[PDB]
Amino acid sequence: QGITFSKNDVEIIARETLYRGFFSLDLYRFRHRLFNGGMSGEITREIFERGHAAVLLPFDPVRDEVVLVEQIRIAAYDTSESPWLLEMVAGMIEAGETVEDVARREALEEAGLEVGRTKPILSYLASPGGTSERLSILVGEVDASTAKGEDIRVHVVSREQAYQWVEEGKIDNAASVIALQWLQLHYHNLRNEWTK
Amino acid sequence: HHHHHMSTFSKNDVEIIARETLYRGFFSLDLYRFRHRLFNGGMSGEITREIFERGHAAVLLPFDPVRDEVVLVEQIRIAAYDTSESPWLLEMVAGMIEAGETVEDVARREALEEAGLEVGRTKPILSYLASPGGTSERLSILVGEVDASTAKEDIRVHVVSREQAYQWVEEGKIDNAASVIALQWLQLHYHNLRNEWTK
Repeated sequence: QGITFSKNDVEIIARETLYRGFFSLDLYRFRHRLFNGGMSGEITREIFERGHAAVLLPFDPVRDEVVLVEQIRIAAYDTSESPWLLEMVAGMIEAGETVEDVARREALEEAGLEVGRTKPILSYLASPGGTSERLSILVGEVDASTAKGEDIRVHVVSREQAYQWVEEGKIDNAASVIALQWLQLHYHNLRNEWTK
Repeated sequence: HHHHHMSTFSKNDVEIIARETLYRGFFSLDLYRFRHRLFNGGMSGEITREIFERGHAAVLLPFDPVRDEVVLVEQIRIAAYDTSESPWLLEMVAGMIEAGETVEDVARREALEEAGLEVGRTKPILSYLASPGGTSERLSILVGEVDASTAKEDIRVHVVSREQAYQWVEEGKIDNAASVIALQWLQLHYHNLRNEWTK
């Protein structure tokens, strides 16, 4: 048995833009139903609004390799030894675009990769206590030997080593962790489905 | 070309020029202004990024290894509203870390306050950056040994089999990063973890 309430059980009174620049910081003001019946008082939350993203895990099922992109993410600085991260191909979704369209485009522009078949992995909320951001991950069939290079470096690594880097903390951004854990759970069936 | 790993930079390669306050309230928004070294040599032009600063978090996956059960907590996360069927989410126990606190002390406190759980042994799962393009937030996940029989801000406690919780990840019913990461880890490690904590 899962969630109890739906959108009909929340009242969003107003949304105040506290800051607008490249992105926005909004104040949500809302009331919601309580598990023991009744309505909450008025609540406020400061939510970072940056739109939503498409993520592609480029996987070569023949070679059992993945393609990773390395670039600086300055927000990693305070809690990481280096702010250069190994990540999945990703891009923000603009109005009217699909996840698959963005995923395929960025794989070509960021890593020089033609993608064959795709499959959905998962769609997740990055940090629902402070941002609306949702990221939708696909796995994409690639020939990793064709991988080819904001300032990005393209890496080709075995699935085994990439997953080991998740275990060791060398890969530690949510999208990459989720994608590579999924691959560790599904690569046997995937390699069969895509080499059959 | 690409770098095949069968064939780098440090903080010294970053010039943080300024961190400019854009907003200070419950949380803070800062403008990072910086230059960084380029893979082909030299320094970038000036780059600016709007970064949401909300501190860092401890996350606990409460796992009953005798029963093969996990404890979830349900509560509203209004930020989920615009892209979700419901803003009420099934999540891991979690809380923000204050200065001088350990990850594990926050995890234990929240488990006890949030779901009435005493925690026994613990193991780190992993520590991840939620969304490094827009926030500094790091969350450190532990798995904690619990008696799922003792499980009892408006929060509801669910106790489900591990297999059910993982199936809900597959289905999209659990779809917040902390819980997806923790439950995929558990699906990869449960056989050895159960053997270790029932030895």
